[PDB]
Amino acid sequence: AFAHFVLIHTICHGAWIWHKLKPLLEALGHKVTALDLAASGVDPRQIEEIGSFDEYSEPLLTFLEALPPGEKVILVGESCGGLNIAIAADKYCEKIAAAVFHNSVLPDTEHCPSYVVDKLMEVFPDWKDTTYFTYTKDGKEITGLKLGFTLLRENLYTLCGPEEYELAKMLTRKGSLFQNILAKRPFFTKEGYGSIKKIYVWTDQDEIFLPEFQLWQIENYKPDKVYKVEGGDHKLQLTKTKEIAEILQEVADTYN
Repeated sequence: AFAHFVLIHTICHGAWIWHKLKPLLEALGHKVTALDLAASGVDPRQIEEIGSFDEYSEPLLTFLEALPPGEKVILVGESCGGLNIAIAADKYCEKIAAAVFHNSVLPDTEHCPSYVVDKLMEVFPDWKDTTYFTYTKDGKEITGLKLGFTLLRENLYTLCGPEEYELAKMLTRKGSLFQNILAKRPFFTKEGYGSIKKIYVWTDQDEIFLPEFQLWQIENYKPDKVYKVEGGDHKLQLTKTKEIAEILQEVADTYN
């Protein structure tokens, strides 16, 4: 079967991390949309204009709103992208055939929206040469960050080529986890987000979303299906592009 995949990047990244996976999925016959979220990739906004993870998710929400009745997509979110999936699923669950988490955070419905992020910051507290700043938006102080080049090299793009790591130094932009905003956000709902099919893809070789964090998430909120990719790194759509496309073909064949 063929599906319409909507690939969702993580904070500080853009559609560009999917540049190897998107042609591979199209060569299997799939339709693929790779979005730039707010203030991400070549989106015109700067991060200081964005006051929450929900505002950050506007390109994804606008995309789903534009789908005609009856058209369903499979959302694919990497790293912090699981939070965009959860926000989207609480507004457009009828339009989501399934959600695939790719070395991704997996929010739940029983604890606050920041819960899994608070746990990630406990398991991985040192983001090395990453710099931080603050800005004010809608009466709240938001902590912005710019991913450090050594963190990018060693923990996110560990086994990626020098030309792939070069794209990350050139294209990663200022972003935010909006952690304190997620902590006061209304919980994700059981009827929206809780109802969607959730496929969790990961590798135990991920150097930032470590096995203790990812196995903790799998135990916290049981996925419908789990795929473990052997080897690779945190950016599996770059180091294991073929294996991710094979898993996504199986999801397209299982969930519609």
